[PDB]
Amino acid sequence: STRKAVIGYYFIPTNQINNYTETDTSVVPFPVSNITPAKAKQLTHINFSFLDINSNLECAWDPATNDAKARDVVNRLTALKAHNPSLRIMFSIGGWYYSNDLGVSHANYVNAVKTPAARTKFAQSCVRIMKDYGFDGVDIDWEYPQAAEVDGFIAALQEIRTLLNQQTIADGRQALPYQLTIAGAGGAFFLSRYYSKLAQIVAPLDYINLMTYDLAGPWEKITNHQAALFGDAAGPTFYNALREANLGWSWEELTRAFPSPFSLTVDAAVQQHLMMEGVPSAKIVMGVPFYGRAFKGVSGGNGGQYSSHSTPGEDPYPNADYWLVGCDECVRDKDPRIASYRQLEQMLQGNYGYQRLWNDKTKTPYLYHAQNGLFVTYDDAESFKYKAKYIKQQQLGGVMFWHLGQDNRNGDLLAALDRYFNAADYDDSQLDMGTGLRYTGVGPGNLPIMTAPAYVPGTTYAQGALVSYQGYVWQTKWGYITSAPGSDSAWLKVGRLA
Ligand SMILES: C#CCO[C@@H]1[C@@H](C)[C@H](OC(=O)NCCCCNC(=N)NC(=O)NC)[C@@H](C)C(=O)O[C@H](CC)[C@@](C)(O)[C@@H]2OC(C)(C)O[C@H]([C@@H]2C)[C@H](C)C[C@@]1(C)O
Ligand SMILES: C#CCO[C@@H]1[C@@H](C)[C@H](OC(=O)NCCCCNC(=N)NC(=O)NC)[C@@H](C)C(=O)O[C@H](CC)[C@@](C)(O)[C@@H]2OC(C)(C)O[C@H]([C@@H]2C)[C@H](C)C[C@@]1(C)O
Repeated sequence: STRKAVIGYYFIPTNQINNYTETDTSVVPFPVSNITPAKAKQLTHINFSFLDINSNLECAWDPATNDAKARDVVNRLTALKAHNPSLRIMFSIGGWYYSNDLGVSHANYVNAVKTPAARTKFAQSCVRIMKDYGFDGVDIDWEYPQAAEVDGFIAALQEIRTLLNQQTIADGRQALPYQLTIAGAGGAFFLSRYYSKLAQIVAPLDYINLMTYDLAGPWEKITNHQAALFGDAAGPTFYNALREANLGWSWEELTRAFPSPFSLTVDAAVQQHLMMEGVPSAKIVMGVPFYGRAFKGVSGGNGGQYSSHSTPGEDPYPNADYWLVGCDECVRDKDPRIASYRQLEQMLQGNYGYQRLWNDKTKTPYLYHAQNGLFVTYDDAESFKYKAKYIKQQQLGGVMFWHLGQDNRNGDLLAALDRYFNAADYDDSQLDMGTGLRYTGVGPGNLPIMTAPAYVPGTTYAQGALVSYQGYVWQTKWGYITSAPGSDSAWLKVGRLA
């Protein structure tokens, strides 16, 4: 009955704000008017990226942003609401540049959540900003708080929530309540910084936006798909860092939740969230990329997949060699490692040597240039079907993507998602998800339905025996056990009843 969310990030730089225009694709490639009325129906939210946090621990614009020009750009967005019953113009604070451990503004994020006084100051400053420009909510895309600074981050979220609720009340917005989201890590290494406190992080949120992409890059030893749905046994595996999180669980409970090594996939990140108690599927949103990640130096043999590579990982890109054959955006934006789906469809469609291939295990596409040893991992309307099925099957809240300004001018990626959830003509029940590797981890938040003979006191239970008791199914870790299930360390809760 309820609609899957469709959360589209929207980026525009400070300099394109201050020289903003609707008619010069040289000064502004993707201006607001680019977003049709029919497109504005297709999105539930639009995250206007990015604001930041200045030395005073307040939410702010880039010091050299011009207010009037900044203001005009937002009303144009908020205007879109006329076309859509449900649209929210969120604003997003953070991004990688501002908030990474060695980003420009990093310390501000640390100090803004460090104390009650600061959290008060900062949270007020978020809402103050939200109303003062017409925004329908707040997104916090801090990549990422670390253990000591997670508690404060939590508190910050709680504070903002309360202030959003006060404002929802004040403006009589029960029809469309001011919302709070974050962009969350989509991979175990980064997710392990706050994993143990995930239920508290999610509680004050309408959604957690899983950045289930950028899971491969130049930093890796080996080329890999950046947003594989399921795992390919030919591909690389990784250490499950979540088995070392401060959870206080037993060896069995850890082993059962965190297989290691494992495949770094979308399914993996989602199940990892589901495994925690108090994290409802409905709040979990699957990110997907509207860009492609490009590698060079790939030895052939297997489509450029899982190969050693010569892609620099420095920031910024350290030279003037734009090797990504026939990507103008890469020249103008000065980085060949990232390309929009717009620019990718060109590259392929053109006369270029690129070969679009398909991995039937990961259900993702990838471009292979055999002449120049190039490999590109990305998503398209074809992979989006399998990701759309998963969202349904697993009963997630919907989809997020980065970003809208990297879809084409028609907007067929956006339209393809909207189709897979909504459009009544569309169907995907026969769609084969394949024999890709699933994350099989089980935790206390995603216990499978099971049955077993009822436990009987006085009975001696061997290693492995299963019984039913007080609503749950239990399993003996060793034998022979006579204690009541749950009363000592010999029992493992493996499933639930009825
Ligand atoms: C998203 C992102 C990463 O940040 C970019 C910037 C870092 C770009 O990175 C990029 O697009 N990488 C894609 C992978 C995504 C992994 N994180 C992620 N998906 N997060 C997420 O979904 N959050 C919701 C790069 C191409 C770039 O343009 O960087 C130039 C230098 C080449 C900057 C550093 O000068 C850059 O210039 C512009 C283009 C004007 O953008 C600003 C920034 C100052 C901006 C502050 C950062 C910015 C949005 O582009
Ligand atoms: C390569 C390399 C060495 O560089 C490292 C840094 C580059 C790490 O090095 C590395 O590749 N290690 C072997 C990888 C196997 C596991 N696989 C894996 N972790 N995959 C994964 O997380 N997918 C999303 C990389 C995994 C990393 O975490 O890079 C992130 C972006 C994904 C950075 C670029 O944001 C990174 O973030 C932190 C962790 C804060 O550190 C800095 C840097 C800003 C730092 C400059 C980079 C630095 C030292 O960790």
